[PDB]
Amino acid sequence: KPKDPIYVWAAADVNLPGTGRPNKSKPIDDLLAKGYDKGQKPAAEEFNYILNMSSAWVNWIVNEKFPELEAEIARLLAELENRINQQLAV
Amino acid sequence: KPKDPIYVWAAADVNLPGTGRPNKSKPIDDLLAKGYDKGQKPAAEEFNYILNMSSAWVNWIVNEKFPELEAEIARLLAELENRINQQLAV
Amino acid sequence: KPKDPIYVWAAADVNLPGTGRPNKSKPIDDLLAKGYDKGQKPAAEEFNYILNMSSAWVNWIVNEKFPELEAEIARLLAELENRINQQLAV
Repeated sequence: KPKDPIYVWAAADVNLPGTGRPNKSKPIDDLLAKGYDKGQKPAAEEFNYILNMSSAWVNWIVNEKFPELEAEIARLLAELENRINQQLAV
Repeated sequence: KPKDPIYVWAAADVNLPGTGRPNKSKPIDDLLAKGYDKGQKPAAEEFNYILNMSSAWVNWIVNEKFPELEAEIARLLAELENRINQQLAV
Repeated sequence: KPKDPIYVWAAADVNLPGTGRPNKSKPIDDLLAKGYDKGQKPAAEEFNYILNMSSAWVNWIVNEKFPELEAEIARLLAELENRINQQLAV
């Protein structure tokens, strides 16, 4: 419904001149459980990684899982109807 | 399961008092491809837009897609049963 | 499919080490409808809360809601097939 195609944040993986490191790095699990506090300022890698997570997975849900699922349910119904059709034919 | 309803971030589409410009804007594609670096700094518009997109798509998945998919699933089976039972009665 | 095994951000619910307040808090709807404006100072509370909401709602859908729907589809199809099989056997 929303009028903008889902854009995956930091889709590409590359080195940044500022850091020299990959654009995305996994936050340490301590931070994942805890989060930030006043005074902390995020590192770019963790920010990019989190946004890429939350965008790529929504993209997957919308464009891969569902288009698969409607097709699968339709095919299931069609095959059940077909089987009952051979059963009736006799 | 999550315990609270899913609110949208920056739901409204209005000119901010501080800026006088729309509260949301698409980040430039180049920035999406790589994300922020050490020196680069976030703008308010992009920051709001990312979260708004995430929350809106989460709404569209949860409160819209599954209910209508379930309704379609029920309807398909009902129509198939009706079609079969017509012939069976015949 | 995404390679990331999604994780819940700020999954732990405890007061901040440097501040007695909780690590998460729902932003006032006033801000939710508008979004951060120029010169505002984001607080870790709201960022953590929104990330928690997004991550939890993503993983719930990914890991629970889809298997449930698939199981329901399978059971419905099996039972529907069985009904007509029995009736045609009669």
